[PDB]
Amino acid sequence: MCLKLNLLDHVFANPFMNAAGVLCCTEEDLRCMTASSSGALVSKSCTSAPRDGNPEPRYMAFPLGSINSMGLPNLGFDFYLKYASDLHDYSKKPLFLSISGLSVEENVAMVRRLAPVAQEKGVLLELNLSCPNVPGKPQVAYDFEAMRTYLQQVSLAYGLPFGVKMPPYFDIAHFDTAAAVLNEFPLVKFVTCVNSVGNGLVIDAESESVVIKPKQGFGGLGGKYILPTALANVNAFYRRCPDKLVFGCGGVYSGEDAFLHILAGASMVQVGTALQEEGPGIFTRLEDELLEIMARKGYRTLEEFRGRVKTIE
Amino acid sequence: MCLKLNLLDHVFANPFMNAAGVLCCTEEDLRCMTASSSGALVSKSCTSAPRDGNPEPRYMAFPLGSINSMGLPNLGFDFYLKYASDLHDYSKKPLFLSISGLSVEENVAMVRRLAPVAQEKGVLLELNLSCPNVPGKPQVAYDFEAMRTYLQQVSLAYGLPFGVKMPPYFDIAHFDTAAAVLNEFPLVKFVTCVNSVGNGLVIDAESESVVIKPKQGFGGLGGKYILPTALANVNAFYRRCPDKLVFGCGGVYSGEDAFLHILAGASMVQVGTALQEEGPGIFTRLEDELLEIMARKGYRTLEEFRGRVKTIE
Ligand SMILES: Cc1cc2nc3c(=O)[nH]c(=O)nc-3n(C[C@H](O)[C@H](O)[C@H](O)COP(=O)(O)O)c2cc1C
Ligand SMILES: Cc1cc2nc3c(=O)[nH]c(=O)nc-3n(C[C@H](O)[C@H](O)[C@H](O)COP(=O)(O)O)c2cc1C
Repeated sequence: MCLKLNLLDHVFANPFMNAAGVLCCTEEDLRCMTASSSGALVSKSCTSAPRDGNPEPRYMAFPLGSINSMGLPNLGFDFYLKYASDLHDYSKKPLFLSISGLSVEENVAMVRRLAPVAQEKGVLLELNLSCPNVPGKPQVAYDFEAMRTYLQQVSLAYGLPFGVKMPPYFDIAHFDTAAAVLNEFPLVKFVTCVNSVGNGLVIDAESESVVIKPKQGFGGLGGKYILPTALANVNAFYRRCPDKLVFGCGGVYSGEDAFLHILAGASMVQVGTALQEEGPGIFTRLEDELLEIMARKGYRTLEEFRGRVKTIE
Repeated sequence: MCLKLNLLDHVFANPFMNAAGVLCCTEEDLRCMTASSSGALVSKSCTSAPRDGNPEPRYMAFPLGSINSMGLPNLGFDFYLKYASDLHDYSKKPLFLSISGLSVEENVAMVRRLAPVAQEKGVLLELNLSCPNVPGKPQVAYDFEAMRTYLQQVSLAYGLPFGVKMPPYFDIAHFDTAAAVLNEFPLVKFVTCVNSVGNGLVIDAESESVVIKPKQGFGGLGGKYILPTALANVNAFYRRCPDKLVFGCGGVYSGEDAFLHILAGASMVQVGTALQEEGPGIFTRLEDELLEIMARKGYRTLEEFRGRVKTIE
């Protein structure tokens, strides 16, 4: 029995990694994720220039999950490119690099510089089309024409395999249209479902006030709140994109939650809110818990149950 | 201190009612809701002809809430019209009648016949533009041109005040567009936020199966999962429709949860999943709990805190 897997021409000790934005902004953060038991890591979504992000308080956690409006705080593309080119030890585990430009032009500028480093070192691109927290900037992938434009321009300028981070959808027609767009692009090798559930609102009953400062209290939701939403999106894209991989993200706290994502179709499994709250020790616990479920059910490898969720009748 | 209030030229003993679809399908259900301590009731969303609905199992409850794909099972418009015209005791509490046609023509047919009974009896229309469960029929109010057409045709055919049941949105640009559409129609006097969070997926770890039969297990979410999403939508429409009323629906289990909805802008407060699980006894508990919170805080009336949620400077 083992958790080993091979995909995208890389070898992984296990399917677990951080979700983009959690424990991955500074060199210190990245070294910490590398020293953990995780199978891989991804860097903070970056822009051409460094950003301070939105005013504090901008993150708050609760029993059922988290709300945030960070505002894309990051050290700038030059820093994350240098980490991938000169600093990361690829003998420990694979590295993904996330980008989130504020226009199609900004993304194209970054991928032109990323390409030679990807060719030499094997760093893997995750393109973020789902940030719900920059004021005046609605989620790119909720506009299918803008989506098609970003993907055409990036494919042409990069010319190498990449993946896409998607927002959650709630409508069968939207699942149908979005997956069809993705299937037009052979360079898109993986689809990560999902980013935060956008523009929720948490209110404190005692103080009668919202709990985060930006955007009048409105922010993206993660954790226990979003698990059935995340599983729905993972399965919807697994069914509709049979020639691509799907990565699961949303509501993972336990080996059982990871088992459900994998049954739905997930290859890698990403951990956000639960990692932010518990710290990187979570990865040894998730491995132990998934192996014990597999033992009890008589499963020896991940391929024996990936995508095998059963429907009724 | 009492919770009585006046809205839409009617008097209500308190702000509580059932959510459409819960405890309101049969004559028995409607009599039971009328005998409860609720301030009002709403009937099951209806169609021109009787419907059996989707195959069973089609509803399942869990610690954090519920999933359903009912498929609009109902006794037919003729039955609910007769209940409103001949059977309901208007001396006990006001009645709302919900309609959910599968086309614009079907809704228009129903409202032409509802109009004389609304004139004579004072029954109030709730028009459902957000059912997420009928195969091949996407949520009407996620298509803004369809939404506008429904409201134009219904306004002309009915000619009397009414309200609209809305789906949840997750995008600031969508809040902006949807509220602008609503503000084109003076006859729309109330907006109910929200219907279920559409097309989630619950999976049982032991059996490795989805838990409902229709639509390969995909169904609408209610309960603890959806409270921050519901509060966001109530506040967004309260801010953008200052000349209309907003009714809150989603994630209400306690007087505290009702207090948060009212602070966000709610006039009436609807109860779905919690009512389905606990039964009509819930209404005496919600009233007692809300009055206690008001006394502790020194609030004599609902008007003193409605819409008064504080933001961070
Ligand atoms: C503090 C915070 C920062 C985040 N930053 C990013 C980001 O930089 N890029 C991105 O694609 N997602 C970002 N996310 C979204 C997460 O990657 C993830 O999609 C989401 O939190 C849902 O997973 P969860 O339920 O495990 O939290 C962030 C989330 C939080 C909590
Ligand atoms: C059993 C079931 C049936 C429902 N039927 C309807 C319906 O006929 N019309 C409608 O507008 N909403 C219907 N709903 C949605 C609810 O009115 C409500 O919007 C949703 O359940 C969220 O509120 P909650 O968190 O209190 O459950 C139904 C929900 C459930 C649980």
